Amino acid sequence: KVFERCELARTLKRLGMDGYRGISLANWMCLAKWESGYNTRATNYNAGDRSTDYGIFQINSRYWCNHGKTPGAVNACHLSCSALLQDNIADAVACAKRVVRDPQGIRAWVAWRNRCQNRDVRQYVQGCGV
Repeated sequence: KVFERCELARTLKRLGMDGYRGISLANWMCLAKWESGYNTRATNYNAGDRSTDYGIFQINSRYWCNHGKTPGAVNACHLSCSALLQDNIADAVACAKRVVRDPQGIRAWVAWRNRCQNRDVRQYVQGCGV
């Protein structure tokens, strides 16, 4: 499912993302836009990750979710990679919260460092009333 901008902002605010680990809602919105264009069904082979990235947040199956019942999956989020491709993003938010809790924080996403860090994230929550 592809979220309209303000729709997503409200959902993430409802899910406790604004200010989480000190990351404002604007930053999460900027991340989601460049990683997936707000589409829950997005998937890409990430050269950097040497694995496939799943959904709205482009979370990897290398460390965070188990893709295809692999007995040997790290599965830090203890979720099937498919759950991160759903229309209800509660699971994807729970898992992204987990990713930012590790030593790299928001920088764990190269796209954030590349398209959002030290820039105008304000426009993404614009007019949303969030």
